[PDB]
Amino acid sequence: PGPMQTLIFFDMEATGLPFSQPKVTELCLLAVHRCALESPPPPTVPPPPRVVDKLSLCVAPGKACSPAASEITGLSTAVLAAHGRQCFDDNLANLLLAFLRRQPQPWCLVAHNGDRYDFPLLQAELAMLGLTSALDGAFCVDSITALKALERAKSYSLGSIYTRLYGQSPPDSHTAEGDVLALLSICQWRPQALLRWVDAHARPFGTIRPMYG
Amino acid sequence: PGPMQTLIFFDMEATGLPFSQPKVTELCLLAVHRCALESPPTTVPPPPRVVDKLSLCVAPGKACSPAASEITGLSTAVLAAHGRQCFDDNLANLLLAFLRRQPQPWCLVAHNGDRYDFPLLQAELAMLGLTSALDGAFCVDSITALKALERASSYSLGSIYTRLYGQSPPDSHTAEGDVLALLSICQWRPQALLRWVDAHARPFGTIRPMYG
DNA sequence: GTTGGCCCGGGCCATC
DNA sequence: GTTGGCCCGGCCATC
Repeated sequence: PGPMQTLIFFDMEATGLPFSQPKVTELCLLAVHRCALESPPPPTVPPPPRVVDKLSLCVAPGKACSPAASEITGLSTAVLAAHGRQCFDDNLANLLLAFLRRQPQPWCLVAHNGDRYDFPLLQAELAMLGLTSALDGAFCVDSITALKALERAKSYSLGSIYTRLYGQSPPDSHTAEGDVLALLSICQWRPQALLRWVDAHARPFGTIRPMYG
Repeated sequence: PGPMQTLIFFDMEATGLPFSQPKVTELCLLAVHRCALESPPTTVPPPPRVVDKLSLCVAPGKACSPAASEITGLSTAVLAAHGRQCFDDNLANLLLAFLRRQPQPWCLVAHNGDRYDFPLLQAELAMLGLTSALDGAFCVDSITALKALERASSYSLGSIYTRLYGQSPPDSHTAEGDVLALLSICQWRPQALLRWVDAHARPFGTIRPMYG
């Protein structure tokens, strides 16, 4: 496995915490080519690359959001149904894959605390559709682990890292797209160091076990 | 047809003006359920909380004209540096699957769409042999719409935006920036726009391709 | 850097 | 509203 050709920054919102077997309510993928981070007065926050692919979607979960999640995310099952949202079905999996197929391979998903939430949860959704092997060619990285390594070479939530790095809070927190753009900014802090950490720790996604599947 | 259930605001960037047989370099679709326009929430309007957004860069067959690169900040060598792929079958299936997530009838909204975004998109699909893919959708030129809304009450995207809101829109001359600025404008009188679009939603299949 | 509809033959303008 | 893991018995971190 060589250098990752595309970094796909990734975040989801869901009906609750892992023990509740949550269902996806919102997702965002932002695919960035390696050269945007290998060869990017100066601003405090790095400007996102001009050439990006972005996909943001709301998802009808099969059940009610927990009250705490509705409060944090601004999404509820009833409102999603009012906007006619469809559930996490086969067409959505085909959509995700068609988006990824626009990106040079190898792919590396990047998600904040991904190993405990975003990655198992996506794998659960795909597993329930029998598409457990649809992302087997992909790689993934947890940006909390990466940022710990980069910083040491204290809270590590997305908000705390952003503010510690950039001295201000990111806009539109606790949305899938807002948290993805914030994550992009954090990873653009020392982009070279991050690319070398990703290349050395890119984990096959097929080894991510479903959260509840 | 009845009430359009989904307005998909739409902009593309490309290599040049219509005379040069331009090729798409960037596109953005932003689908908004009509209920986000009929009963909005409680000075630019905030976008709806619930939206679907697709934004992509495309490798064109040819070079970008010098002015188009200046305006858009895209060039054909740079798109190749980012390993962008051409307008192909997969991309056509991408757009169709994204539209499948939206309730029908669909209506595309595009600024000066009757003369650029719509025929350019139709031409790309026609070179792929896919000239009937998006024909179940409707389309509406927001210049025609906004002219009538101010009539009963320059028409470039920037001039409209500054007239209603007073400041310049951010990220102008990108596909997403243009779409987001278009959304904000269409949220000025969302009630009257919905009635307008419903009264003048035109089948996408009545649009002839820009070339080929 | 254009030119095909829109305003009101022809000049203006809007997409990139 | 917190489980399950980590930074080095406490206390986060994704919703």
